[PDB]
Amino acid sequence: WGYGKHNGPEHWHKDFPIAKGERQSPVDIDTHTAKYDPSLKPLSVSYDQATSLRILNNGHAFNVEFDDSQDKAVLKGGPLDGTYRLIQFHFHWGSLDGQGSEHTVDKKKYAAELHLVHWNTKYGDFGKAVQQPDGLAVLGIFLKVGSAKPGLQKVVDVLDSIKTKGKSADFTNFDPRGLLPESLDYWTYPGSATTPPLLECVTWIVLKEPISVSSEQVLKFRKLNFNGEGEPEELMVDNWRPAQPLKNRQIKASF
Ligand SMILES: [Hg+2]
Ligand SMILES: [Hg+2]
Ligand SMILES: [Zn+2]
Repeated sequence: WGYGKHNGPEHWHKDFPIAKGERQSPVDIDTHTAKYDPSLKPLSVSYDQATSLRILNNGHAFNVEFDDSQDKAVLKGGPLDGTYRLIQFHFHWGSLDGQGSEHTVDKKKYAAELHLVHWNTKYGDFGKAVQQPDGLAVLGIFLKVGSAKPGLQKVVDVLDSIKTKGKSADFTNFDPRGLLPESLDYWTYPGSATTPPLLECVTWIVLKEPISVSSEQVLKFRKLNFNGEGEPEELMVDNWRPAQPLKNRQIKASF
């Protein structure tokens, strides 16, 4: 599986039949049909004690890993019940500025989309979390091309070090608070992981407010390889899944 013409999203069903499941993600967020739910509590993001460990190219994106052996970096509140721990974050991007995000708003596509992945602690480990309908919580933030994002530069600069598939680099003392928008207003719906095994375990939390990044920062993302070192070069671009049928589900808004 990949994002090419021969192994792209359109082929994934063959290997993972859940691909045409009931609660697949990403989806289009129709701002007029979303339901304002007054019963939604404000999100609670506690990342002051986060411990970053490393970054690695997994061949489909780059992951920034965190120490999730304790309640160091947690998400709670909003539509959630219990504490969810930060395990990693990654992005999806395009080949051009006009495409890149997974989720869309009124059919609008963003340059990229950041995913902060968290697992429900009542389940003890990530691996067991992905066996539950409420096992994960992903915070999705959109990136638009404008001003440079100070807080993202630490990541941009290291990309040179993890150019091909399978490379990793120590990546400590990275503060994820630098990537969050000013406002925490959001839409939420039940879905799935957006990459194989596409398991339907996620409560999606998509922030209304985008963060801006500069042209040069996104340009660096586009310099990554899908391929392993010493192999034909294939630029890591358009590593996004197209929107999936909502299928009855209701998207709720906290505003
Ligand atoms: Hg999953
Ligand atoms: Hg699940
Ligand atoms: Zn993702």
